[PDB]
Amino acid sequence: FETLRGDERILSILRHQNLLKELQD
Repeated sequence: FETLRGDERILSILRHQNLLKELQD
């Protein structure tokens, strides 16, 4: 059972941001 919270979309977007971020801070 998947917990449909909606936040999973943000998770995957942030995961995408993590892939886009190929530079350090």
